[PDB]
Amino acid sequence: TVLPLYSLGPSGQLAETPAEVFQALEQLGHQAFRPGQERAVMRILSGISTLLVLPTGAGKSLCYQLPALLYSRRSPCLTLVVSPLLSLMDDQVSGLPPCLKAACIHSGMTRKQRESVLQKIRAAQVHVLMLTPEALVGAGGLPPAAQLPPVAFACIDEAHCLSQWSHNFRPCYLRVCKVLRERMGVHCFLGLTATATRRTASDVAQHLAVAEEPDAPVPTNLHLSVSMDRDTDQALLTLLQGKRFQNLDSIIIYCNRREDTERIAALLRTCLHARAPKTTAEAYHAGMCSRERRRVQRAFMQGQLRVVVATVAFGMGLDRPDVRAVLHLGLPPSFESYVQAVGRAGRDGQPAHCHLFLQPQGEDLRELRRHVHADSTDFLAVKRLVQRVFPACTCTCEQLSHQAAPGPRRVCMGHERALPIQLTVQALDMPEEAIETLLCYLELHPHHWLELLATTYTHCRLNCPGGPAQLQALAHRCPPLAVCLAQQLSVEFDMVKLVDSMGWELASVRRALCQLQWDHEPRTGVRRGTGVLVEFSELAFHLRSPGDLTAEEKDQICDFLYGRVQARERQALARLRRTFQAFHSVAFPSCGPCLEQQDEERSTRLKDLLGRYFEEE
Ligand SMILES: [Zn+2]
Repeated sequence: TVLPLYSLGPSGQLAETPAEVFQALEQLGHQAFRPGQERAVMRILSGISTLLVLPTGAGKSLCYQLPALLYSRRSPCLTLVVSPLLSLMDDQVSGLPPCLKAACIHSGMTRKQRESVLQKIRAAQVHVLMLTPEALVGAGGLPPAAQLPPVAFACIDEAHCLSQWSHNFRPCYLRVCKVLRERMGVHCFLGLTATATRRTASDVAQHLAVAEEPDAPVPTNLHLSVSMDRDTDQALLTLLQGKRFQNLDSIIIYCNRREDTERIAALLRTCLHARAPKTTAEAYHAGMCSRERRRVQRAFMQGQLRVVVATVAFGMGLDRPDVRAVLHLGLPPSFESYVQAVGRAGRDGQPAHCHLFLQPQGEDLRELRRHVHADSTDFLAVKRLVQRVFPACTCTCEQLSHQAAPGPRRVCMGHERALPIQLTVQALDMPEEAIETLLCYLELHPHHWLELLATTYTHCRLNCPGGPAQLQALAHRCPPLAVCLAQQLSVEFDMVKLVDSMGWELASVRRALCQLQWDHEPRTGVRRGTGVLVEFSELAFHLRSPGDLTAEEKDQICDFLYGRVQARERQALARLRRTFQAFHSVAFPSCGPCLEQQDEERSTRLKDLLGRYFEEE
C-alpha cells in the first residue's frame, strides 16, 4: 500500500505547491503549468481523485508523468495509465526517467510479453505501466496485487467512456474501475478527457468519486466553413488551390474509410506535383504497419510532409503546434469528435482554417444512421440472453448427477456459470461488446443480482497417451477428475459446472487439473511426467446469478435491458440529427464563396452553437 506523498494542511485545504513539483515540471520538459494542471497534480500527490477536462490534447501526458515521477522517487511503486489500443499501438515512449512499459492486446508475445514486463516490474525497471482496458479485464489480465509493487494511483485516459451520455461509451471502462478498486488497491484516480459536455463530465466525476467543480470554447483564431459540393474530390482540389488554403503547409484531412485516405493522398500527390522540396500528402490509417505510421507522423512533426490524410478513428495521437488547417470529408458523427479534430489546428494563436464537406445527397448521414440501427440489439436476443444467464436451478425443484433423489428444498445461494463468448455470439447474433454491455447493465442495477466475476477459459481437455486406463489411474491426485470419471457411464468438460457442483473455486479446480502432468514414482518420490496434455479453451464470461427467478421476474429483466437498448439508440439518433442540423444551418452549396475568406458571421455562428452545446447540463 502506497501512502499519499503530500498531506493536507489544517481544515483540509490543499498544501501549497512545493518547490519539488516545479523542479520535476522543468525536468520533464514543460516550462509552465497549463491552466488547471497545478491544482490537479497537487490533488493526486495528496491521494485525492480528480477529473481534469482539457480543451486540447496538449498537456494530458504531464498530468500523470509528474506525480508518477515524484511517487517513484520516494518509494518503489507503480502507476497505471489506462488508454485505448490506438494510443499504445505504435510503441510510444515518453520521458526516460519514468521507465514506462506497455502491455496490450497487440503485444503478440502472450505471457512472454506480459511476464517480461512483469519480470521488468520485479526488477524495479518499470514505474509507469500503460494498459489498454481490454488487457486489464481480459483473459490474461494482471497478476495479483500482492506480486506487484504498490500502486500510487491510476490514470484513466479518455475518461468520458465511463458515461452513458458521452459519444463513445464503452462498458469495459466500468469493469476497469471495478477491478482497479477490488482486485488492486487503487482508490485514487486521475480522469483525463479532452471532449465532454457538462452533463458527461459531471457523470464521470460520480464514477471516480470526485467533487464536482467547473473545468472548452473553440478558439477565436479558428475560422470554420461548411459546403455541400457536387463532387467532393474535385472540390477538395479547388479549395486547396484557393487563396485561403494555397499557402498553408500543415493540413489534416479526415476521411470515413481508410481505403479513402490512400485514394485522397495519392490524388493530392499527383495533382499537386511540382521552398521547393517536401512531400505533398501521405495516408495514415490503422491498416498500415507500425513503422510506416511512425515515419508519416515524424515527417508531419518536422514540417517535411504538408498533408496527412487520416481516418477519424486513428486520428492524430500526435500533438503539433502551428497546424494550419483541418478538413472533414463527410459529416462528423458528433460534436465531440469534431471539436477534438479541429482543436488540433491553431495551437499557436495564428489563424487556422477548417472546412467540412457535407455529402450533397445526404448519404453520409444515412450511413451513420444505418450503423446505429445495426448496432441495436433485437429484443429476441435480449430474451435469449436472459434465459442463458438465469437458468433454473434444482434448489427449489435425478437432475443433479450426485443426487439419487431430489432432497429437501433450499434457498438458492447463487450459482457460478460460464457463458461461452464465441458460442453465444454465433447463437444470438450479437457482438461480444453488446453481451458485455447488457451484463454490465445488470450488475449496476441494485434489485437485479448479477456478478461478472471475470473473463477466462472455462473448458478443459485432457488427452492421454495411455488412453482410458492411464486417465483413471490419476483420479487419486485430482478430485475434480474423480467426479468426472464417475459421471461418464481424450476427455473434455466444463470446469465451472464442476465449481458449482462440488463447491470449489475456479482457480483450485484449474490447479488440480494441470497437476495431472506429474506422477509420483512408487519408489521414493521423484516426481515424473505423466505425459497427459492439459489445454484450456472456450473463453467465457464467469457469472454468478440466482437460479430461482420466476418467469415473471425474467420478463421484467428483459423490459429493463431492452429499455436501455432503445434509450441508447434514441440518444445516438438524437445526437446525429442535432449534429447535422448545426453544420447544415451554416452550409454553402459549394466552397466557392469561402475560397478567399471565410464568412465571419457564419463561422462565429457555428462556434457559438458548439459552445452552447458543451456549456449545457
Ligand atoms: Zn440454486
